[PDB]
This record gives sequence, structure tokens and C-alpha cells, in this order.
Amino acid sequence: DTDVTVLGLGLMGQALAGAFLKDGHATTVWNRSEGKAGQLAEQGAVLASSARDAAEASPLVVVCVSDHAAVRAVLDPLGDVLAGRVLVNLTSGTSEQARATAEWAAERGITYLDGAIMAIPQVVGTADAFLLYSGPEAAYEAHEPTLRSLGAGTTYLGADHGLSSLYDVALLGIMWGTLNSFLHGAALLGTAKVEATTFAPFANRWIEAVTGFVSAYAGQVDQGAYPALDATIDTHVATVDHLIHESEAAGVNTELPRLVRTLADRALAGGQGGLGYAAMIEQFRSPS
Amino acid sequence: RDTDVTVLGLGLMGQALAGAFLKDGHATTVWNRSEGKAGQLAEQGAVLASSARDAAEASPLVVVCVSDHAAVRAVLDPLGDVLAGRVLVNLTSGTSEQARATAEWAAERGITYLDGAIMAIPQVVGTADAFLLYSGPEAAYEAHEPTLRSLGAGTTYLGADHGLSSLYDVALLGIMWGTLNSFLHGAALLGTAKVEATTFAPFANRWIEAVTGFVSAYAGQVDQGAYPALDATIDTHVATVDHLIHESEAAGVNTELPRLVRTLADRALAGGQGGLGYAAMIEQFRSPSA
Ligand SMILES: NC(=O)c1ccc[n+]([C@@H]2O[C@H](COP(=O)([O-])OP(=O)(O)OC[C@H]3O[C@@H](n4cnc5c(N)ncnc54)[C@H](OP(=O)(O)O)[C@@H]3O)[C@@H](O)[C@H]2O)c1
Ligand SMILES: NC(=O)c1ccc[n+]([C@@H]2O[C@H](COP(=O)([O-])OP(=O)(O)OC[C@H]3O[C@@H](n4cnc5c(N)ncnc54)[C@H](OP(=O)(O)O)[C@@H]3O)[C@@H](O)[C@H]2O)c1
Ligand SMILES: OC(O)(c1ccccc1)C(F)(F)F
Ligand SMILES: OC(O)(c1ccccc1)C(F)(F)F
Ligand SMILES: [Mg+2]
Ligand SMILES: [Mg+2]
Repeated sequence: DTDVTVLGLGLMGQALAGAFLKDGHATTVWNRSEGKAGQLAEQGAVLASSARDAAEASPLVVVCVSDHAAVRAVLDPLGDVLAGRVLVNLTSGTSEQARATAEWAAERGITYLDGAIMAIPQVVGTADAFLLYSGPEAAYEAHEPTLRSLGAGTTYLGADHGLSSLYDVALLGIMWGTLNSFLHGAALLGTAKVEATTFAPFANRWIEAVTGFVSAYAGQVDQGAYPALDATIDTHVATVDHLIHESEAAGVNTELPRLVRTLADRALAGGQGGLGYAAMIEQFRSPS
Repeated sequence: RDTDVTVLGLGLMGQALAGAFLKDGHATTVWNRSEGKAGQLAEQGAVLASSARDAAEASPLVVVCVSDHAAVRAVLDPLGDVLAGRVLVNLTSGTSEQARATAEWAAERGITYLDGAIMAIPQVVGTADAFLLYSGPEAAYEAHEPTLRSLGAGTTYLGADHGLSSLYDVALLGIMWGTLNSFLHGAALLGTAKVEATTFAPFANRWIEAVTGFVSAYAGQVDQGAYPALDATIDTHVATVDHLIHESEAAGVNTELPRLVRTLADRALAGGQGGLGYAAMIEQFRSPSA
């Protein structure tokens, strides 16, 4: 008998199991492919022979596989064994997928939490890891002390199982937006032989300033009123052109700032050049 | 009146620059092309010059913050003699080429010149969190840093090439648009589930702070040209990019951002780089689209 089971031992599942073990929890693990549990076994994990055996070992069963199709493949034969345990699904997917698994679980009397890991594997188990959970509040509250091994930023969103996925994809969008523009900046700076590691601390200090703009612009989005207290969209677009021109002169890719300019051009066509950047929200509300 | 610092250009940003100099006790002369922008500044003790030439003559340090390079040239071209013996600081946005052109103009005339970038909004200027970047002669930066620091404790020197400030500036501003656009898309998506943008924001900001750890790690990989998937493979990324596209389509919101993310990542996939870390995406930014 163990405290927690982890099903799926990819890069992330391995970190999940490792964090549970670091905090002293008796942990059972299983993976479809043999040979991914070596380090975990040395740390004290129990290697279950089968997914069914693994599920039977613990009152809390955590799944972290590639996608919804994998989740269904692992879970579909475990409907009997999972009854009366709490199943926690940390696999990425859509709100629709999460609601489908929630319906599957409810038909079978399995209490279900659907979560999103807002961390990389190396940050799991530390104070900086953040994780979001949706489903029954009482099940979250009953298992939170154990789930908190995965990160101090463990947080409950609400009863609708799909919420975790909705927040997750919205947040992941920000990751790509920030990383892609960082990489474009590094490519541009690399033409002047500025190393990416030289640029990074400037990028990160600036990103910290940008979080203040996020908070201010969020208030403006909630009002539907976008005064240019800092800078007008017209002022922004003049600098977008500088980025385009600088990139062209350096011979690097310009797809990112070209899309920025295209989207801002729609606001300008709507007469919003004199408003603050938060007015751009109107360009994201509907398809082009 | 003899003053410590002159500000030419009293837009939203110029007003904040002049205000910060005044807050720190510096005698400040101001000028703007259009009359009537300086009322609040005058009440704070700014001296309102009648002309740009009079303003430039009042101080040993002259700061310009106008719309663009064309405006800078319009203001400065007649001041080549007046600027003799003074240090000119240009905080106007522009390209590295424009900065080097103004630097050449200044050098022909013996005007010591610093080219800077304001990595802050007007309300943050004059606080400890404001970040500003300067390029040009190190000795001139060192001589005027105590006064320049009135604009922000994050005042920093980049190097001797005057164009560096602009190169860093546009690279950094790209990050601002990338982050803000994706935040606004996320807010639009969450709004369909009745989540307010102000509810989402603290989650976005906590996550953005985690992403800075990825920036630092990936930068090291960029400098090595080696991109092992220590966290997640590009294949794993693209599966979540599709979730974002599908979620956005189901919610009826715009999908242009994640579609471009997918397009760019598909180029890495076509090159066989699905099993590498996301830092390998640097190769998609090095050259024009084919
Ligand atoms: N890595 C990260 O930074 C990170 C961060 C946040 C969220 N996540 C999410 O966490 C999940 C796992 O990612 P990862 O990085 O651990 O991926 P990974 O290294 O690709 O692991 C995928 C896992 O899914 C299993 N799997 C795939 N298809 C299966 C099937 N048909 N039946 C049973 N098991 C199957 C794999 O088993 P085999 O070993 O047998 O192939 C493996 O355990 C993904 O949803 C991902 O988006 C990852
Ligand atoms: N606002 C921000 O958050 C921010 C942040 C960082 C950097 N910046 C940069 O700071 C600079 C100023 O931005 P801002 O927000 O202050 O813009 P702004 O409010 O639009 O001000 C533009 C300024 O330039 C002057 N100007 C324009 N053309 C001129 C010319 N031919 N001759 C003389 N003066 C001229 C204007 O004078 P009039 O009043 O007579 O038109 C005004 O003082 C821009 O390069 C901008 O990108 C701004
Ligand atoms: O790019 C900008 O619009 C900007 C806004 C906010 C903070 C820094 C820069 C500007 F054009 F004003 F520089
Ligand atoms: O979106 C992801 O690639 C990811 C990577 C790093 C941190 C969070 C999420 C994943 F697909 F893995 F979820
Ligand atoms: Mg070269
Ligand atoms: Mg090397």
C-alpha cells in the first residue's frame, strides 16, 4: 500500500514521482514502456507490474501521459479498480477533453480532478512550481497536502473540470509569444555578435516591467475603455516599424513584428490610434 | 536662468522625464514645439524656454525625447553651435542606423553624445524600477550617471557603439508585443468562460515569471548551438499549440497568434527537429521566410 500512484513516466511523470518521493510519500509508479523507472526505483519508488496493479496500490492516482487518446487508452480498462479512489489527470488537453474524462469518471463513481502543470520538470517539487486544479473542491481539499509536494503554487480553480485546460492553453500561448520574441531578439542581436546569454538578463528585466503593463491593461479590458495613459497605439506602431527595419537590415526573420503590425493596422483602421495598447483586445475577440 | 538639465520634447514621455529631473532637485529647463504642454511642469519649477535654442543654451546636459529620427534632426540641425561644450542625450526611439547617423553629426561638431533607450512607461520613469540603456563614450556616461539616475535606478551602460541602445530597444520591444498580444488573446479566450481579465492577470504574471527561467536556459543553448530537450520536446510543444488553436476555435476567438506559432514550429518539424528543445527555434529567426 502506498500514498500516491503515478501513471506515465515521461520527462514530466518522472519529475512528479520524484517530487512525491522527496517529500517522503510512499509512491508506486508505472509506465507503458519498461526501463524509465530506474532512477525512481533507486529513490524508493515501487515499480508496479501493470497499470491495474499501480492503480490498486494508492488512494490517489495521478496520470501524466502525452494526450487525451493516451489517457483513454490507460484509463478505459481501470474503471472498476479506480472506483473509490481519487484520479488526478495532469495530461495536457482541451476543455472538451477534460469534460469527456469527467463524464467517464462520473458514470463509474470515480472522483476526478483535472489539472494543469504550469512548470517544467526541473521546477516541479519546488516553491516556484505552479499547478491548477478543477473538479470537486472537497477532493482537492482532501488531497492538497500530498499534491502540494509538486509545488507550493498548487491552486484550486473551481468545480468545472474544463477550467484547468482553458487557463492552461491561455497561459501556454503567453509562453510561445514571449519565447518566440526573445528568440527573434537574440537572432537580431547575434548579427552584432551579442551572445544570447548577454541579452537574456536584459530581456528578463524588461519582461518583469511588462508584467506591470499586463496588470494595468487587464483593468482597461474589464472596463472596455482604453485611454493612452502611457503610450498611444500610433506611438507603438512607429516602434514596430523600427523593429521591422532593423530586422530587414540585419537579414533576420520578420514574421513576428509583421503580424504585430498587421494586427495593429486593424485598430488604426477602427480609429483607435490614439488609444492605449489595451484596445488591441478587440482584435482578439473574433476570427479575422 | 542657468539650469542643470534641459528636456526638448514634452510628449507623454518628455513630461515624465522633466518631472523626474525636477523631483530629484535638478534645475530644469523645458521646451516643446507646440505651446501649452508645460503648465504642470512650470508649477513644479521647470523654466519654460521660448525656443529650442534658448533651452539648449541653458544647461550643460540636454536631453531630447521627440517622436522619431526625422523630428530629432529637425530639432537638432540648427543647434550644432549652441551644443558646443554640452552633452547631448537622445532618448527618442529609432534604429541602430539612425543612432549612428546622429552620432556622426555630433562627432563632426565636437558634441559629446549619448544615445539611450527608455525601457519604461512614463509613470515608472523616476522610480527605482525604471530601466534605461545608454551607449556612447563611457567617460561621458560616468560623468552624467548621477543626474541620469534621476530617471531610474535601472540606468545601465551598454558600450561604446551608439547603435547598441536601439538594437537592444527594438529586440526588447518585440518581447513586449509578443507577451502583450498573447496575454490579450488569453484574456479574450478566458472571457468566453466569464473569467475577467483582472482575474486572469495574476496567473499570467506568475507564469511570465516562470518563463524568464526558460529564457535564461534557452539562451545558453543558443550560445552552444545545441538544443537537447531537457524539459520538453518541440513535438510536445506543438501538441499543446494545437490544443490552444482548438480551444480558441471552439470559443470563437481570433487564432492568428497560435497559427503563426504552429507555422514557425512546423518549419523545425520539417527539418527533423521535433525531438529537440524549444531553443532550436532560434534557427527559424535567423533568416527571412522562404
Ligand atoms: N515536459 C514538460 O515540460 C511539461 C510541462 C507541462 C505539461 N506537460 C504535459 O505533461 C504530459 C506529459 O509530457 P512529457 O514531457 O512527460 O511527455 P513525454 O516525455 O513524451 O511522455 C509521454 C508519456 O506518455 C506515455 N504515453 C504516450 N502514449 C501512450 C499510450 N498510448 N498508452 C500509454 N502511455 C502512453 C508515454 O509512455 P511511453 O514511455 O511508453 O512512450 C510517456 O509516459 C503532456 O501532456 C505534456 O503536454 C509537460
Ligand atoms: N510613451 C511611452 O511609454 C514611451 C516609452 C518609451 C519610449 N518612448 C519614446 O519616447 C518618444 C516620445 O514618445 P511620447 O510617448 O512622448 O510621444 P508623444 O506624446 O506623441 O510626443 C511626441 C513628441 O515629439 C514632438 N515632435 C514631433 N515631431 C516634431 C518635430 N518635427 N519637431 C519638434 N518636435 C516634434 C512633439 O511635439 P508636439 O507636442 O509639438 O507635437 C512631442 O513633444 C518616442 O520616440 C517614443 O517611442 C515612449
Ligand atoms: O514601443 C513603445 O510604444 C513603448 C511603450 C511602452 C513601453 C516602452 C515602449 C514606444 F513606442 F513608446 F517606445
Ligand atoms: O506546452 C508544453 O510544451 C510546456 C513546456 C514547458 C512548460 C509548460 C508547458 C507542454 F506541452 F509540455 F505542456
Ligand atoms: Mg554578419
Ligand atoms: Mg560553441
